[PDB]
Amino acid sequence: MASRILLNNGAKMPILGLGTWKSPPGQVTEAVKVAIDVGYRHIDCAHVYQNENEVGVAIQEKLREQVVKREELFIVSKLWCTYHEKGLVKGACQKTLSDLKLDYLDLYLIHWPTGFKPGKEFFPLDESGNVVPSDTNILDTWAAMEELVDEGLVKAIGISNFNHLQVEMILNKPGLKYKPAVNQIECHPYLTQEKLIQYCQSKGIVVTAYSPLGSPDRPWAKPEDPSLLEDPRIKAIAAKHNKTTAQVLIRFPMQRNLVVIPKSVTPERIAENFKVFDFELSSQDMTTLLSYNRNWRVCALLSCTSHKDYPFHEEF
Ligand SMILES: NC(=O)c1ccc[n+]([C@@H]2O[C@H](COP(=O)([O-])OP(=O)(O)OC[C@H]3O[C@@H](n4cnc5c(N)ncnc54)[C@H](OP(=O)(O)O)[C@@H]3O)[C@@H](O)[C@H]2O)c1
Ligand SMILES: O=C(O)Cn1ccc2ccc(F)cc21
Ligand SMILES: O=C(O)Cn1ccc2ccc(F)cc21
Repeated sequence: MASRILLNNGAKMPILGLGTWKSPPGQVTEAVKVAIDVGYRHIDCAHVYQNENEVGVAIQEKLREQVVKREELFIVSKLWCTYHEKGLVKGACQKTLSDLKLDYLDLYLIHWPTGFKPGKEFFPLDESGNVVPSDTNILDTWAAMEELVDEGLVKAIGISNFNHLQVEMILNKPGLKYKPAVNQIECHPYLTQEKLIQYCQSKGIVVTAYSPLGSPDRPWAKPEDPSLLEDPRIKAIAAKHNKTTAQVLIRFPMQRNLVVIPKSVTPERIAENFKVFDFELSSQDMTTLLSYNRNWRVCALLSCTSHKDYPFHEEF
């Protein structure tokens, strides 16, 4: 299978990238260095992950040592919710660029459609446990993102965790200058996203699947939760193909024309997770994996369920 997908900005995006949420700062430099050595060319980052400086050390070492050229890398980051105000967007992007030791990002995403009150706290809460919103309209946040393209700080802009009506709002924005290149959403056999994926793809927006392995290290995991990596039905498909369960879970979105960003800090898993370009799931396998949907989310943003722009009340 081809390694990159063409975006609506004319650039090509590697379909497999390395995730970095929860990657400890003392381990993520090694993780990214190993990833680049074994073929990864796309790293998924975010300011809220609190490890971009350490990701940047790895990228810079591999650039300096001429393991890879900058034009061969595809580095993604995301604007956190407390920086939706138009006057804060550039500085937030520039902090990410400084930390990553880059002079541009390949893709910069609005991390969530929900804006929060600015300040030092990433999740400013009130006494009900609900987030303190900001009044900046997302269309205005989008215009600030467009300015980053025109200033050369980012090659492409996109969105994350936007539902179909929110994607539609941008696509219908008065005076829209750049369409979103990507919508990055949770997607795996327990949250298959047929409706939202079809909508985005029909508009030329590439979808990136996050938490493709079901995020077993998510901080709020409970014992009674389902577990993709331990699902015997998925293990059976993996065994039939002589691959690991994780490799099936990564190949699955690839065959839906999605980008996928599995996270690991374990060198052997980083290498294993990339060995997914040499086998094919059958149509029957694909339909069978789709049949496991249960609309089950790792990332439900539960402190924000009353925010006016909370994305997950709508069907898709
Ligand atoms: N836009 C958003 O709002 C958003 C939200 C969630 C995630 N994301 C992005 O998507 C990335 C991936 O999602 P995620 O981090 O939630 O979870 P994930 O990639 O589904 O799962 C990561 C977990 O799987 C383990 N793992 C990795 N490869 C494995 C293998 N071959 N066999 C067994 N276990 C394996 C990792 O362990 P080790 O690391 O210990 O090896 C870690 O515990 C994130 O890191 C982030 O970059 C974005
Ligand atoms: O936004 C993220 O990429 C990951 N994340 C970090 C904190 C957090 C909280 C809730 C959630 F639903 C996802 C979350
Ligand atoms: O908010 C949530 O979507 C899930 N969650 C549940 C407990 C918890 C704690 C911290 C956090 F950052 C997210 C959390």
